[PDB]
Amino acid sequence: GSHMPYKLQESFLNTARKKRVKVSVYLVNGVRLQGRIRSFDLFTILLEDGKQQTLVYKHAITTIVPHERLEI
Amino acid sequence: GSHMPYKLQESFLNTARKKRVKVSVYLVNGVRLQGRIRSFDLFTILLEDGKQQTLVYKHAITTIVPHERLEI
Amino acid sequence: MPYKLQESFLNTARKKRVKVSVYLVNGVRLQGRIRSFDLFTILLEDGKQQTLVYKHAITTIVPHERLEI
Amino acid sequence: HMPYKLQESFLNTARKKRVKVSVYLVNGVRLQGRIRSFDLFTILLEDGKQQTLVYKHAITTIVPHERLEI
Amino acid sequence: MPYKLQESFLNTARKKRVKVSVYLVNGVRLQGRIRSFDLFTILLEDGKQQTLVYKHAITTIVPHERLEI
Amino acid sequence: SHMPYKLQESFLNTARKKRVKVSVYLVNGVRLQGRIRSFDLFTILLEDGKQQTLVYKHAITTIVPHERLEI
Ligand SMILES: [Cl-]
Repeated sequence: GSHMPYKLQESFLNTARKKRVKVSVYLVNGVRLQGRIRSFDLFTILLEDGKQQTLVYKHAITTIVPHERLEI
Repeated sequence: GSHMPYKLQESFLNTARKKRVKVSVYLVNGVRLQGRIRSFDLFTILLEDGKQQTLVYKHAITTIVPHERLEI
Repeated sequence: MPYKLQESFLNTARKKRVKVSVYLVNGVRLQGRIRSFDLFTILLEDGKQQTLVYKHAITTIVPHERLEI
Repeated sequence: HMPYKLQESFLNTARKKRVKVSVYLVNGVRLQGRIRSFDLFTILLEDGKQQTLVYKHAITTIVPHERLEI
Repeated sequence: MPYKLQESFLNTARKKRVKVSVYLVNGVRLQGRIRSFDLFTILLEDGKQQTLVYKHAITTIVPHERLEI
Repeated sequence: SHMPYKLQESFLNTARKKRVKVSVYLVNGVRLQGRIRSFDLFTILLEDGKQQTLVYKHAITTIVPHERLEI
């Protein structure tokens, strides 16, 4: 079909978001963030860990590892 | 459906700007900037801390953490 | 064709279920099989664990078997 | 409609006012000088006699040594 | 002609089968011959081992013989 | 004095035509040295004696000419 350049990334993020799965978000400098994905757009992800919000730039992420299996 | 590619990033930055909330801006090299968001555009953010202005390139940011909760 | 090599490499590793090492800019080495990929990301699987990898963080991908691309 | 409004105003004001700046790089190096020119991807810094072409992709922050009226 | 130099350099090294050193942003040095390339990746071969290299991770490519570009 | 467009192109082309030695500093602290033989949108070809080096611009932090450039 047509070009869908975000099909995997969008499905992964939306599934983690909708299922409220805790994720580890690893950054290029080795820092590991932890929380749930509250929202995301083209270039950013909003992580929530308790009462703390963190806006994460995707360009700084190496990997996202869910703490439960996602049925993507 | 509809997706807006900047809605999260713009709402986060604009709410912190309008509410004058102090933020920590973490950089790829581990440096942590602190201040208030005075302005922003597609690729840069203008931080203010006391009398000092800093132009930050978004490509160097890993995360932004607000010091108060943002109602987004 | 801007993606002819990259797409052929990733798809062959995916279809043949070949283990790969994915080396990152910071020296971390991931290991697993490529389950899926799109323009900017690759889904790795290692046993039960899934990992979404951003291509911008990858330096090299090394297959554990020879790929007939 | 104005994706560069802040970046251009900041760089152009520093350039026109000949304000000394610190340009911090991703690897921690701190350049110093005045902005002589800039384009989409680069900034030309002058520190006395020496010219340096800086790639914006390597910059983390620019800190002016005097307040910029922007 | 945004790729005139890059394409000529990579194609000449590929066609002449010249060994190259590919230096990465983190200081790792890969070695091999360029088997193929596209817009964003290079396929390096060192004997039996294939490595897909993302160009965004490369700092420099140094050929081990002079290329008549 | 201001090239809000074409600064990079003018700088690189002036160093190339004048055969000025440059230091090319990389993101990881490595300093390359040579003359710019050619360049395109994303790469620069450095020459240092008999050795050619293709440099990706995305890895460069700064380029410092060893003589003043009249851009
Ligand atoms: Cl898509």
